[PDB]
Amino acid sequence: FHVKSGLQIKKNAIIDDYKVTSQVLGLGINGKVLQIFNKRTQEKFALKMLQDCPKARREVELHWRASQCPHIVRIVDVYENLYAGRKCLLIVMECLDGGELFSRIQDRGAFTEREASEIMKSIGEAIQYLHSINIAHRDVKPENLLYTSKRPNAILKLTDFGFAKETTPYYVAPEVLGPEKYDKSCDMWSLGVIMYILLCGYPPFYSPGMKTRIRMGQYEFPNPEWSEVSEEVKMLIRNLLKTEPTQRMTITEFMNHPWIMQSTKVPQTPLHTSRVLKEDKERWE
Amino acid sequence: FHVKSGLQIKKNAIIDDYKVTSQVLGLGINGKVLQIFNKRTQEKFALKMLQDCPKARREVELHWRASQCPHIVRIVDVYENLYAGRKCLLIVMECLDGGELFSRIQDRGAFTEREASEIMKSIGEAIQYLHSINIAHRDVKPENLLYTSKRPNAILKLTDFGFAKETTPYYVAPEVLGPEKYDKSCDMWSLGVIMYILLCGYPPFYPGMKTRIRMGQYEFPNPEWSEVSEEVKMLIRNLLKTEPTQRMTITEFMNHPWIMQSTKVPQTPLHTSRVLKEDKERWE
Amino acid sequence: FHVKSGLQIKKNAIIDDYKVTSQVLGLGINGKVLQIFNKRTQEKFALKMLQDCPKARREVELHWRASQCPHIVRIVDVYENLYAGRKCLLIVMECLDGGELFSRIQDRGDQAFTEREASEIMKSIGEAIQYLHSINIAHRDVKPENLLYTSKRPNAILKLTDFGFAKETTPYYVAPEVLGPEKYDKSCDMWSLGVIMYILLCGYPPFYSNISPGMKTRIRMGQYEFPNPEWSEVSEEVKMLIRNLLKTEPTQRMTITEFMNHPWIMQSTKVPQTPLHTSRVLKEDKERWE
Amino acid sequence: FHVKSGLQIKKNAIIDDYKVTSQVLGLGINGKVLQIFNKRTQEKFALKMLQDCPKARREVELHWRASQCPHIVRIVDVYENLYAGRKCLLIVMECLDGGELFSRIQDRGAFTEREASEIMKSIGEAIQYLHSINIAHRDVKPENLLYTSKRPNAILKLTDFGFAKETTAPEVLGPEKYDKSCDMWSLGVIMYILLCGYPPFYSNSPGMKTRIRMGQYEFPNPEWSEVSEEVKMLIRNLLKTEPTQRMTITEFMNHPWIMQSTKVPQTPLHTSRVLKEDKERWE
Ligand SMILES: O=C1NCCc2[nH]c(-c3ccnc(-c4cnc5ccccc5c4)c3)cc21
Ligand SMILES: O=C1NCCc2[nH]c(-c3ccnc(-c4cnc5ccccc5c4)c3)cc21
Ligand SMILES: O=C1NCCc2[nH]c(-c3ccnc(-c4cnc5ccccc5c4)c3)cc21
Ligand SMILES: O=C1NCCc2[nH]c(-c3ccnc(-c4cnc5ccccc5c4)c3)cc21
Repeated sequence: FHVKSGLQIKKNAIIDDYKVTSQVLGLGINGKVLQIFNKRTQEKFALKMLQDCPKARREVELHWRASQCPHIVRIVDVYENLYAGRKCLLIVMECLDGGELFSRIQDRGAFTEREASEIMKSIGEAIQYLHSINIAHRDVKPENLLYTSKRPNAILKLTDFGFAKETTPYYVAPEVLGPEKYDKSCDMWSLGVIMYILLCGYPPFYSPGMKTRIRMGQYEFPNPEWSEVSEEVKMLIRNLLKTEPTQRMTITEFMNHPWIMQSTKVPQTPLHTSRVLKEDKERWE
Repeated sequence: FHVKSGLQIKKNAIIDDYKVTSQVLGLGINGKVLQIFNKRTQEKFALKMLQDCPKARREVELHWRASQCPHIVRIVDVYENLYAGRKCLLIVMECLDGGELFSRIQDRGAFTEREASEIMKSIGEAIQYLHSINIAHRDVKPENLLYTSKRPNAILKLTDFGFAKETTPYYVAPEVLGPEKYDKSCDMWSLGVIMYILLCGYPPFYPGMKTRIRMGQYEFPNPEWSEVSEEVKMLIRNLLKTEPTQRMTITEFMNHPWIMQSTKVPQTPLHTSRVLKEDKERWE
Repeated sequence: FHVKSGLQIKKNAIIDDYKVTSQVLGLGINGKVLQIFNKRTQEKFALKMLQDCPKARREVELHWRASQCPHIVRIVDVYENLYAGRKCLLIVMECLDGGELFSRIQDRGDQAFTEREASEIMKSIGEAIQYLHSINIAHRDVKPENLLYTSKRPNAILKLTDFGFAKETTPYYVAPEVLGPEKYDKSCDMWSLGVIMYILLCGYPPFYSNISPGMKTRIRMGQYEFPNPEWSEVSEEVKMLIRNLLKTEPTQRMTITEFMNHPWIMQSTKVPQTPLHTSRVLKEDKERWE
Repeated sequence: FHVKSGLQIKKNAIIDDYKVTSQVLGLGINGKVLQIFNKRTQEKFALKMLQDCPKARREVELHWRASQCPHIVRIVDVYENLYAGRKCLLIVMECLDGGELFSRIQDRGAFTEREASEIMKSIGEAIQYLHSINIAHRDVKPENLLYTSKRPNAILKLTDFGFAKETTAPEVLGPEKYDKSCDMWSLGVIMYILLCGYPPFYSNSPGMKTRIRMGQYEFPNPEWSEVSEEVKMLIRNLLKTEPTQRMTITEFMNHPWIMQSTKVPQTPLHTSRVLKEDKERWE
């Protein structure tokens, strides 16, 4: 019997409990994230500021639901305050000072196929949890993937529920148990894009003729970066980047794929990612 | 960085915390106001009783938002209780035992043009705050303006949000930033009517009244108005324009020299004080 | 920086510029195609006659857009004229006197038809569909009659014609479904390509006649085979490609990019030279081809 | 009897006639502006690229109509081409290499009240023309006001019809909402910056939005202590929050400060320096 507690929204002023600096820690889809300190404990936290409305209510509601998952940024507290005579949802979440995923990769001098498999598996776990509770994230990108600390055993966590949406006898088919459109399969594409970048350092879709190469599904595995990468992985990427949403692999199929399943039986082959990523600081702004 | 706390609705029975008398302190647009006492502190407060629904919810919501302003009656607590098996919003607000604005004026024996200016400025300040946070009051009248105490330095406060309504790159015109009808300019009219009564003791508008209002037929008759500067008459004339869009905005009003420099306004005495008691009859 | 010129509709009488014969060169979905000659140059061209309306305007518009592609019949000029007191779009296009695709196949004996050549043909049909899809146009009528050769000379280019059914189909991490709706218009060309590929390898269609209201059900069921003796030489790789274009569920069907990347199309010149029965089965079956 | 020719859209490829560089000359509301060169004449021009649709058709249409006015950027040619298999309106316009209005002001070391009057008059004239032919511009901002050359006698020109809209006793001759009066506000904002170097409505961000709807601004010293009460009164009247209280363009062109530009005091303003001294919060 597992129940977890529901969301108690605090109504007292947030400045009673926290010291709010104005150091920006990130730009969210609807409001920026600031660095704040626990007044009593001195410890550091992140504050996202949203203006109260049905949209912001849903973000909080959906994020709270997924907050239990180990690979999703944990919500510490939610405040409802008045700011310049308007209502406000203020979300306090744990501090992910390990920085973005591709910043950590970019800081070495090498990255291996087996580590890429381990990263992908933990992103997968987050998506898997979300989907299993009928939430599509709809905005899985490089900027939303942060580490808890700089210490080498930090956990990778997913952030930002600004685009998240809800997706809704005993031999009965999955279609007959509630409608459900393509919301979910759209995370599966992101997973493919991220996997591609993780293995070579650049996106599969490049520099108005980009928009058509995406709908056509025109990309490659060019050398020298991809010449070591096993055909097994190329085949998995090919299957996540299918232009037709229903041809795309589901998250359960993905977590069961042997390349993800047995992360520790994947070849230790080195990739170019680490260098290609810093060598291309320009067109990454 | 200023945040103020949001509204925490108390769910426990109000009678746990307050002794509720049935002495009526006023009749609100939707429910009367009763005198109550803080059980623990003995101190006196006012309780407004509303039946829960979308209308009442909005009154509380809007009033809470404006409650920060010094010139608007402060909400102490909001209770949600069951009363005769129906849901209830009960609002506890500070006790304004200084009485109504025109009751205080009516009790001397004289009132000056400078004091009228100081009164108008504090009412102005209330409207200015409301408008700046996009709320129109829509019911600014004599009964809704009360004083905190009888002590001569009491603050004047605005009450009753029963009619209040919400009114909705960086060089773009005010019309292109959200629609907005005449909700606000309707306060500006009340301001004119109150200013008029403050300066002479009677209203500018006396079934043929209904047409004198839409026509804009009123005067500044003697002897009351013969002392009153042309500058003030001109301000009143501009608040009482029948065409809403011709009317002065609250920012223009607060910037008007007669309001701006209250203390540079002539000390000339008005008839208000006497005309007001001398006319107790047609004020019921 | 590649811009191409837009369409200038000529308003003067077409008969100022061309001699119009009434030799029919083909029947289009909405109006026949006639043989015409450039008055000044003596050279031969084809004229398609459409009656002006939103439908005909779209045909011209879409065809013009696709006209750039090397494997789509080139539009030379468009006239807007009055014919019997009604408005008219007259389209002048290059002359494809090499004839239909299956007419050329049907005319050999001397060096038979090979699997490698079928691969080269399929690749050039694919290139036309690929271009169309990439500019968001579905052709929706890719059949044998719409595939013609520029000349009889053995190095002639194969070209696709007839836009009478053509229809328009509408940061860096965004899914293809979130960039505009789009139904099954395109995947429907992919089926044609499968049917054409099948005929190209054996000389008959995968879906038959007889009963013949029972052909309609064998199509929706997906009942067809690779019978012998024709298919016994054909590699399993090709059969697998056809199986995948002829899927009855449109979404299961291969996209044009996957098709152009398939090794059998990609490396046309690495495809076995194995001879097919197509050439003979095609003339041997002149009857039920009318 | 004055007729002017209508718009002939060229259908041939634009690269037949022009060499198209990819040096960006500005960012428009719907598509950027590029530097291009006349292949035969060698002369320089600006190319705005729009994707064909009803929106773009209207921009071209309305811009062409206003292109006659001396204070509106002149359209040279309009091409309709295929670009990556989609239709395109390409607009070729005269090259305004004098730069933006506030860049020219920012480059001296002084600006006078009389010159601000002359600038405001020429902006006024463009608006006046537009309004008289029933077109509201709806996007009169600093970035849309450019000079023809660097030469000190260059003409100031208004650009970008991406927001322009057609606007159809004076009330009984056709409806018409507040489209026009919204240009009148822009004129006030521009005039305000022209006289002191900063906008009337500040940064400090969500409380700016309310200061605009409230109409809270000032004429603070030291910048405004020299500026005549007559001008402050004109600005006050263009910045009225109520659109119908706002001055019309005809009243504006007839105001003595605009009418007699050359009878306006030569008093120097701080604009020139306040503008470079504040390069930061202007990005
Ligand atoms: O929801 C969001 N919107 C988009 C970006 C974002 N970052 C965060 C976030 C949350 C917790 N911690 C951080 C954070 C803390 N410290 C950092 C140090 C150095 C780099 C990045 C950091 C991010 C960011 C939340 C969101
Ligand atoms: O919201 C309202 N609607 C209209 C009636 C009203 N009275 C009040 C009010 C609020 C606080 N104090 C009082 C009050 C207290 N003591 C008094 C003594 C004598 C006369 C009037 C008094 C009013 C009235 C609020 C409202
Ligand atoms: O749009 C169309 N509708 C379907 C039939 C068709 N044929 C053509 C066409 C176009 C250009 N040339 C020809 C043509 C020319 N010369 C020929 C000589 C001998 C046989 C066939 C020929 C076809 C046909 C266009 C269309
Ligand atoms: O319609 C528009 N949208 C907003 C930006 C813009 N710039 C232009 C434009 C038009 C003509 N010339 C220029 C131009 C040319 N050369 C320049 C050199 C240096 C600075 C600015 C320049 C502007 C810009 C048009 C538009």
